[PDB]
Amino acid sequence: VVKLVKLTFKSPVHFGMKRLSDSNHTIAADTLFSALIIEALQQQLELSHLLNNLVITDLFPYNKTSYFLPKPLIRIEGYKAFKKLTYIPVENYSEYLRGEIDSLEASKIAESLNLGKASLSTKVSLQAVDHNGESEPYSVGNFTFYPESGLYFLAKGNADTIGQLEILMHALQYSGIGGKRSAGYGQFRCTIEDSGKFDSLLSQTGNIAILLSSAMASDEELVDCLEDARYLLKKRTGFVQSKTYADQLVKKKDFYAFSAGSTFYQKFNGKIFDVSDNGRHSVYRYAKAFWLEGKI
RNA sequence: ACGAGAACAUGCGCGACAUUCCGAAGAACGCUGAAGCG
Repeated sequence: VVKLVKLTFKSPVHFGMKRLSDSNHTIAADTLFSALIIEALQQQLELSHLLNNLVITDLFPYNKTSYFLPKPLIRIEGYKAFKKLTYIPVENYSEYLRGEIDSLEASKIAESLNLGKASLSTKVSLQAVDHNGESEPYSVGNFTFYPESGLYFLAKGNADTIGQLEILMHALQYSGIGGKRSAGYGQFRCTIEDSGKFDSLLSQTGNIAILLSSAMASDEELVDCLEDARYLLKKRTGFVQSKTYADQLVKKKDFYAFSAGSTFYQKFNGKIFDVSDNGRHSVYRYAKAFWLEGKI
């Protein structure tokens, strides 16, 4: 049951990737899945159903005109335009797979992206000033979406799983996503509806397969899938965000996952991984795979 | 169990000091209290 979820962000969002200064326009599926898990914990909702039966897609840009998917990692027989071309409208993406997209149209598609503007807020901490100290400045990354634009993701699951996702997203609207939430950022409104277009892209048969979410297979699946693939291996690191985990905040175990949009000739099922070390509760990372079939 | 959790772009700071709306300039030029004589 593929459901399109569209997030329109009222206030700017941080969506940090490596620091507080930098801001990402989107987030990977692991971040959204962690937010869903946190929300289910707050709402006293079971985690097993969400962990097992739910496979979600990375968040991707969309405008009033087009919904943008990640550029597939396929061989190109100029190249700077394709490097600049990160997202392709779904109708254009099938043409890109067919290889009809030239460099000029690639640059035109890349400039067509009007997701929003990335800024940097400069803030201070005045806590030391009271205790005979000096204030200290810092910076928070931000990304403000244009009024028509927003982010979206596709989620597949059982009917009960979809309803639980609806409730969790209704709560996440006010909980927020990204960094420096509960400090002025990350507030969004969500709308979940079935999308015929996405279902048409979902149902497809091709020689090649492309990830829609950041994922990594188990070793047994890795042996078969790794061969004949073009992928980007991205590191997923972070600090645990919980009160129950430890007395003081502890970093998560470093993970490495195939970036969304990577092309595998052999598909692999995803696995929910545990990046906890010596903690009171296991810290979950989402590495399940959302697949699109294409022909090159 | 969102490169995350706290974290005020903030504190002290007078739009202020020096300045004459003055300088030059005749209310004066011409002008019969007078004409006819009933």
